[PDB]
Amino acid sequence: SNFAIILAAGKGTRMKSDLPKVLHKVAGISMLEHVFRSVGAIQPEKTVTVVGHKAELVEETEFVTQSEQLGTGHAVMMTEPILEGLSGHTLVIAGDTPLITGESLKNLIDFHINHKNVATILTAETDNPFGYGRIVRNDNAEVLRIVEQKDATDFEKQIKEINTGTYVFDNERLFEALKNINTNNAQGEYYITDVIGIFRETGEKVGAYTLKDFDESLGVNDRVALATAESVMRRRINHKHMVNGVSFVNPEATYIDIDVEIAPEVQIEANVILKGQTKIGAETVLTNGTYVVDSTIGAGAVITNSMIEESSVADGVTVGPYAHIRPNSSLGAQVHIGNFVEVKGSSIGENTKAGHLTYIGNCEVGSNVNFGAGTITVNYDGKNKYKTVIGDNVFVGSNSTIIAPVELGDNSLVGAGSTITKDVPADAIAIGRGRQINKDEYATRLPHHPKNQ
Amino acid sequence: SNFAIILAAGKGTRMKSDLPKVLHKVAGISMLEHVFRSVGAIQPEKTVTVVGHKAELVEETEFVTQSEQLGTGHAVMMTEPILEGLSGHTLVIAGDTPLITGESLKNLIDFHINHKNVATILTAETDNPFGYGRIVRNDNAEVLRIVEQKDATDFEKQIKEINTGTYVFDNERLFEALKNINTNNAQGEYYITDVIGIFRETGEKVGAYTLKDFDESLGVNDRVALATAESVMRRRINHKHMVNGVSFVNPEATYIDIDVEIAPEVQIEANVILKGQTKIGAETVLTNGTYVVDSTIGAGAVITNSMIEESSVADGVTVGPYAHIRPNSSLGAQVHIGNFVEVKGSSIGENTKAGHLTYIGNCEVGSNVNFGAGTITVNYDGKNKYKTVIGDNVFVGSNSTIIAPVELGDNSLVGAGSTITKDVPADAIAIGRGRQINKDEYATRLPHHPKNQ
Amino acid sequence: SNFAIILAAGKGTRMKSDLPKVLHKVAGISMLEHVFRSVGAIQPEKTVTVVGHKAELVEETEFVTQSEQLGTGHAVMMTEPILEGLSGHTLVIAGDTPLITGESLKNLIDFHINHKNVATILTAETDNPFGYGRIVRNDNAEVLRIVEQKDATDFEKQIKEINTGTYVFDNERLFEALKNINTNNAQGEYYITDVIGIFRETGEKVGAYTLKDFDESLGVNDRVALATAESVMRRRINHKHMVNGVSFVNPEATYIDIDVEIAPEVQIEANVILKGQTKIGAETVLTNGTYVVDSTIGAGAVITNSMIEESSVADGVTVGPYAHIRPNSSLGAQVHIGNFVEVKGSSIGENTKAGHLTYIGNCEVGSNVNFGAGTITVNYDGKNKYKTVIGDNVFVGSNSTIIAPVELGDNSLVGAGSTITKDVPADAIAIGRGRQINKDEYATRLPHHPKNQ
Ligand SMILES: CC(=O)SCCNC(=O)CCNC(=O)[C@H](O)C(C)(C)COP(=O)(O)OP(=O)(O)OC[C@H]1O[C@@H](n2cnc3c(N)ncnc32)[C@H](O)[C@@H]1OP(=O)(O)O
Ligand SMILES: CC(=O)SCCNC(=O)CCNC(=O)[C@H](O)C(C)(C)COP(=O)(O)OP(=O)(O)OC[C@H]1O[C@@H](n2cnc3c(N)ncnc32)[C@H](O)[C@@H]1OP(=O)(O)O
Ligand SMILES: CC(=O)SCCNC(=O)CCNC(=O)[C@H](O)C(C)(C)COP(=O)(O)OP(=O)(O)OC[C@H]1O[C@@H](n2cnc3c(N)ncnc32)[C@H](O)[C@@H]1OP(=O)(O)O
Ligand SMILES: [Ca+2]
Ligand SMILES: [Ca+2]
Ligand SMILES: [Ca+2]
Ligand SMILES: [Ca+2]
Ligand SMILES: [Zn+2]
Ligand SMILES: [Zn+2]
Ligand SMILES: [Zn+2]
Repeated sequence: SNFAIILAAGKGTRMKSDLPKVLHKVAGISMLEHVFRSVGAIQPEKTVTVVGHKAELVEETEFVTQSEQLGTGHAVMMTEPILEGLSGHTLVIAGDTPLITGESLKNLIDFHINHKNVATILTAETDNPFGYGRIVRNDNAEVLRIVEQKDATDFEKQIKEINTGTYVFDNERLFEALKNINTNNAQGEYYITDVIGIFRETGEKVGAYTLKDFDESLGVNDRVALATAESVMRRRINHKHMVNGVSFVNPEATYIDIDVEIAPEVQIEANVILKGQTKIGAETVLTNGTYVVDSTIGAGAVITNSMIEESSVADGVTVGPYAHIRPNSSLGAQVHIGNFVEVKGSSIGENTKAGHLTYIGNCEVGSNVNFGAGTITVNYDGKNKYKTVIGDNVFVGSNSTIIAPVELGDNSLVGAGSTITKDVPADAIAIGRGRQINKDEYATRLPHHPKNQ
Repeated sequence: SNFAIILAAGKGTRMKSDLPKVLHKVAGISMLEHVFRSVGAIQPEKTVTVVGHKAELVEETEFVTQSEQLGTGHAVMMTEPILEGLSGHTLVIAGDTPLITGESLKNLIDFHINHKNVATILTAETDNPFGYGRIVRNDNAEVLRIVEQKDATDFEKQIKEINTGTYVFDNERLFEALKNINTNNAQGEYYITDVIGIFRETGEKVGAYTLKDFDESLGVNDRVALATAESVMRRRINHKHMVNGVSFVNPEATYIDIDVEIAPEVQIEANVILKGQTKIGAETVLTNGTYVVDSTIGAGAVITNSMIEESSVADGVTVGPYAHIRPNSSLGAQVHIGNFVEVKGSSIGENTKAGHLTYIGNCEVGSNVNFGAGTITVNYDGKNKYKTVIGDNVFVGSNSTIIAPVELGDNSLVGAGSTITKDVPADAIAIGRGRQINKDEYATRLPHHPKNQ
Repeated sequence: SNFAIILAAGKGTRMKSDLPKVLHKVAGISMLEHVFRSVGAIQPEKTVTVVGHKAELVEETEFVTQSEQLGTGHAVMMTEPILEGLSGHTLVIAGDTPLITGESLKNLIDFHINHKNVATILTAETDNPFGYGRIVRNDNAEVLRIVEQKDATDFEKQIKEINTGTYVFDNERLFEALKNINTNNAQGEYYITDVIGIFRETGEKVGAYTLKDFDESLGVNDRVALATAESVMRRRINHKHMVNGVSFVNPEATYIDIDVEIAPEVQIEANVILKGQTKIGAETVLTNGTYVVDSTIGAGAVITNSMIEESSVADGVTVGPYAHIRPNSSLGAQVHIGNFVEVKGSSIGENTKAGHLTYIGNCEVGSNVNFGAGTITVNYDGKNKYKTVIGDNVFVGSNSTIIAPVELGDNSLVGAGSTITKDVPADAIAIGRGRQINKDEYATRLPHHPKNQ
C-alpha cells in the first residue's frame, strides 16, 4: 500500500564539501538517516534511495544510481525497475529535509488516501515565498498547479503557500506520466513537478497537505541551513528530555545527540555535550564543559567539566573538574577521579580515589585504593604496552612511578616519590627514592636567594 | 493594610520530581524565594505560605499545611485562622510565578487601593490565550467575570486578556465569600476564582491590572517552563550588570546567580558561571569556562578558564588556564596559579607563583615563593591530614614531594626531583634524589631504539 | 570627490568606563576601527576623526581635538581648517555605529550624487521610534526636515522613519551653514541637524536613503548596546564562514574575531574562541572550549578543548583535551600533545608525542621523541632561564626531571623517575633514581591498613 523514494543525488556545490550533502550530520546522524526515520513512520513495503557521485560512500533501503544530473524526474525514473506496475501510494522526499517528522508524513499519506488523490503535495505557508513554487488553488480551494517563481504572474507571486518538494503519488500513474514527459520532452532534464503539469492536462485529482510549521520543511543546501537544522533538532531533542524530567540551565546551548538516553531528575548545566550511544542514570549532575561519547553513566553521579569516552561509570561516581576518562575504562561504585587525572584502558574498583595529577593506563585496580597526587602508571616501552595489577586497600604514594608489568599486593603502600620496578607483596611497603640531605646556608649561594637580588 | 498569601501546595506531577515544585532553583534560589522577594515590595504585615506533601522540606513567612488537594479555595482557607477578621488588602500569589516583579505587585495593590475594589485580578494580554481564564469587560470596560476556556462562548474565546492567578482581595470579604462557597458548594473542591463569581452575584467591585509583559506571568508546571524562567531571570540579571558597567561577550550564554556582586569595568567572556555569594572586583577579567562559587575576587585579577570555590582571591591575581582553587583557600596579592594546579585549604602569600602541574593542600605559604612544575604537597596518610609551613622566598624544586608535617624555612631551596621527609632550615638547600648514571650504547638494546624497529 | 568626518568625541557616561567609548572592542577591534573600515568603502580623499578627552589614547585618519562639549555642530566645525573650501560629498558618521556596512555608505553617497542633494540623511524604519529624530516628507515624498521627539506633534510622533545621525553634505555649503548657526546661534551648543534646518530656510535640496535593516544603525551608548553589536557582528562573521564551507554546531555561541581566516571544510563545535591573527587550515576540527589567539593551525588537525597562543601548529597535529600551547611554540607535522600538557617557547619536531601531565619549556625537541607522563623540563633557577636540547627518537621516561641546560642525544633513554643534571650521549641510557626496597608486613603498622581501621 505504501512506497518511499528518497532523492539523495541532488547537487551539493554550496556545501563546499568532499562529503556528499545528505551524509552531513545533524545531532549525531546524517540528514539521510533523519529522513529514513521519518519515512519509517509510513511503514513502506519498499524504500528506494537514489544516489549520484560517491554512491559507494553513501551505500557504505534499496539503492539505485543517477550517473547523470538530468533533474528530479530522471532521479525518480531510476526507481522504475523496482516500482513500475505496483499499486499503492508512493512518497517522494529529499534526503536534505531532515526536520520533516514521521507525524507529518503519516498525515500526508492519510490526507492523500482520504481524498483519493492521484498526487498530494506537502506544502507550507511563509510570508517570504520568493524563489519557491507557488500552490495555485480555485474558488473551491482545490490544487490546480505548481507555478515556479520565474513563471509566476505578479498575482501568483502574492501566493504564500509553497511546494516543499515532498509528494505522495498513485504509483501506477507516476511512472506512466514520467515515461510520457521523458519521450515527448524535446529536452534532456525533467522534474517531478512536470508530473503535476500532466495531471492538470488530464484533470486527474491533485491535493496539498500544509505543514503547520514552515521551518520543518527546510531543505539544506549550505552550512548556514545545516546549522539551522542543528538548532531545530537540538531544540526538539532537549524539549523531549525536559518534558521527561531533565533540568537544563540552557537548552538552547546544550548539545545532546538524537539517541542519547537521559533518566528523569538529571540536571544539565549549559554547554554539556552528550554524543552517540550515551546513557545517563537518575539524579546525575553534568556540569558546564562535560563531554560524554558512547558511555554509560550511573545514578547519583556528578561529572564536573570532564571528558568521558567509550567507558562505563557506576552509581555515585565523582569525576572532575578537568578529568579525562579514555576508551575501555570502567569506574566502579563511588569512585572519585579528581582534577588533571587521565584513566585509559583500566578497571577501577569501588570507592577507589585518584584525586590529582595522575595517569592510570592498562591497570586492573581493586577497591578502596588511594592514588597519591602525581602517580604515574608507566605502561609503554616505545613498542609494547604492559599491564599493572593493583590489589584492594593499596596506598600508592604521591609522585610514584609504577613501571609495568608489576603487581601491588593487597594493603601495600608505595612510598611517595618512589620508582617501582618490581612486584610489592601484600601488606609490604616499597620505597625507591633518595634520602633527604640538608646543607646549611647553601641557599645563600643560589640565584633565587634575596641576598643575590 | 497589606497581607500576602503564597500558594505553594499546588500539583507538581509534570516536574517528575521528588523535590517539591516551588523549591526548584532559578538563577541560584528557589522559585518560592523569588516570590518572597517580589511579595516583600508590598511590605506585608503578615505573609502566609500554604504547603502540601513534603511540607517539612519546604519549611526546612508563616506556614500552614494543605493535607488534601481540594483546590486553591481550600488552600486560601488554610490561612483563615491567621487572617480572618483583619482589614486591608490581601495579595494571593502562586509560588510558581517567580518572574513577577516587586514593581508589578506594588502597581497591583496601588491600582486596587486606587479603585476601592473588593477584588483586583493581575491580568496580561497574549495572542494565544488557549487554556487560560478570560477577563470579561463591558462597554465601560469594567471587569464583569473570569470565564475558563471550557465555559467560554466562541466570542469569549476571542478575549486575549487572561487571568495570571495573582489577586488582591479586601481581606474581610475574601474569608466571608470562601465560607459561603465551602458550605453551599454541593462539592469537595473550590477555587479562588469562585470568589470572583460571588462578587458578580452581589455587584461588588472587581478590577484588573494588566502586566505590560505577558512573559512575566509564567507559571512553571514543568522543566520546559523552568528553563524559560531561567532564560528570563538570566537576561534580567545580566542586563542590570551591563547597565552597571560590566561587559559581556554574550549575555544570553553567561550564567550569573541572582545575588552575585560585580564591580563596574569587569569583562566577562561567554560561558562564565558565577554562583552563590560571589563578589568580583573592578576591572577583573573572567574568561570562557570560569566557574566561581561563594568566592571573593579582587580588582585587576584575570581568571582564565578556572574553577574557584569558597575561597578569597586578592587584587592582581592570575589563575589558569585549567586551575582548581578548592574550598578554604586564600590567594594573596599578585599570586600566579598556572595550568593544572590545585590549591586546597591553603593560604598563599603575595607574589607567590605556582605555574604548573602542582598540588598545594593544607599548606601555609609565605610571600615570593616559587613552586616548580610537578610539586606535590603530601598531606594525607590514609587516616589523618598534616600541615606544611613554607616560609618567604622559598624555591620548591620541580617534581618534589613534600611529605607533611614539615617546615621549609625562609629562602630555602628544595632540589628538583627531591622527596622531603624532614624540616629544611632557613637559607639551607635540601636534596633527596638519585645521582645520574650514564650507560654508553645501552639504548641500542631497548625497544624504543630505531635499530630495534 | 568624497570626504569623511568621524565623530569620536561624543559623551560616554553610560559606559561607566575609563576607556573612551569608541575604543571598546566588538569581535576583536574597536568600534572606531569598524567605522574606519565601512568609511574606506567610499574611497575618501580625506578622513578627519574628531576626538575629545583622552585624545592621546585614541590617537595612540587625520585627527582634530574637541576640548569642549558644544555639540556635533562644534565637533564638525573642528574639521573646518582641513575641509573648508573643498568641493565634493562629505560623509558625517559617528564612531559608535560599528554595524553600518561599506555597502550602506556606498549606497548613501551614490543616492546623494544621484539626486544632486545638498544634504542626504541615512534613515531607517522602526515600529518604536520613541526618542529618535523623525524624517518629515511631503505628498511627493521629498525630505522637508528632521523633527526631534521633544518638538514632534502627535501626528509627527507616528513617523517611523528616523535619523541614524549619519549624513552626506555638499562640503562647501556644510561649512558655510555651520559658521552661520555658530555666529547667529544666541547659544553655546550647536548640532549637525541645525544645518538641515538652514537648508529648509533656503529650499536647498535634502534627501534620505533608508537602511533596509534598522538594527544596522545601532548607536552604542552602554554595555547593553555593546553586547547587541557583538551579537550582530558575531552572526555576520559566522555567516560568512558558513557560506565559505565552515560547519558550526552553534554559530550563535561561537566567538570568532573579525580578521580570523578559516579554510573550507573546517568543523567548529559550539563555544570555540578564535582571536586576533588566527588562521585555521582545511578539514581541521576545533572542539568545544578551544581558545586560539594569534596562531596558525594547519590542515587535518584536531584541537580538543585546548588553549593555543602566539604559536604555529603544523598539519595533522592533535592537541588536548586540556592542553596549553603558550607563546613562541611550534608543533611539527603529526605531533600529539595530550591532556594536562603545557608547551612554552619550544620547537617540537614531527611525530613527537607528549601525551600527559608534562611541561616543555625553552626546549628544542627533535622528531619521533616520546615524553613519558609526568616529565618536567626545569628551565628556571629563580633569575635566569636555560635551554634544553632533545635529539631525534629520544625516550624521556615518565616522571623525569630534566634540569637545563642539558642535551639528550639522539636515540637516548632517560629512566622513568630520573633527575637529569648532565648531558646524555646519543644511544646512552641515563638513570638517576633510588633502587626499590621492599619491607615485608610493614604496611600492617601504617594508618591506611585495614587492620588499623
Ligand atoms: C598529595 C596526596 O595525594 S596526599 C596522599 C598520598 N600520601 C602519601 O604519598 C604518603 C606516603 N608516605 C610515605 O611515603 C612515608 O614516607 C612512609 C609512610 C613511606 C614513611 O614511613 P615511616 O615508617 O615513617 O618511614 P621510616 O623512615 O620509619 O622508614 C621505614 C623503613 O623504610 C626504610 N627507608 C626509609 N627511607 C628509605 C629510602 N629512601 N630507601 C630505602 N629505605 C628507606 C627505613 O630504613 C625503614 O626500614 P628499617 O625499619 O628496616 O630500618
Ligand atoms: C619547570 C619549572 O617550574 S622551572 C623552576 C623550578 N626550578 C628548579 O626546580 C631548579 C632546582 N635546581 C636544582 O635542583 C639544582 O640541581 C640544585 C640547585 C639542587 C643544584 O645545585 P648545585 O649547587 O649546582 O649542585 P651541586 O652538584 O654543586 O651540589 C650541591 C651540594 O649538594 C650535594 N648533592 C648534589 N646532588 C646530590 C644528591 N643527589 N644527593 C645528596 N647530595 C647531593 C653535593 O655533594 C653538594 O654538597 P657538598 O658541597 O657538601 O659536596
Ligand atoms: C606513562 C607513560 O607515558 S608510558 C611511557 C614512558 N615509559 C617509560 O618511562 C619507561 C622507562 N623505562 C625505564 O625507566 C626502565 O626502568 C629502564 C628501561 C630504565 C629499565 O631498563 P633495564 O635495562 O631493564 O634495567 P636494568 O635493571 O637491566 O638496568 C640497566 C643498567 O642500569 C643500572 N641501574 C638500574 N637501576 C639503577 C639506578 N636506580 N641507579 C643507577 N643505576 C641503575 C643497572 O645496574 C644496569 O647497569 P649494568 O648493566 O652496568 O649493571
Ligand atoms: Ca530543496
Ligand atoms: Ca611528578
Ligand atoms: Ca498556573
Ligand atoms: Ca547616537
Ligand atoms: Zn579523549
Ligand atoms: Zn571544586
Ligand atoms: Zn595561555
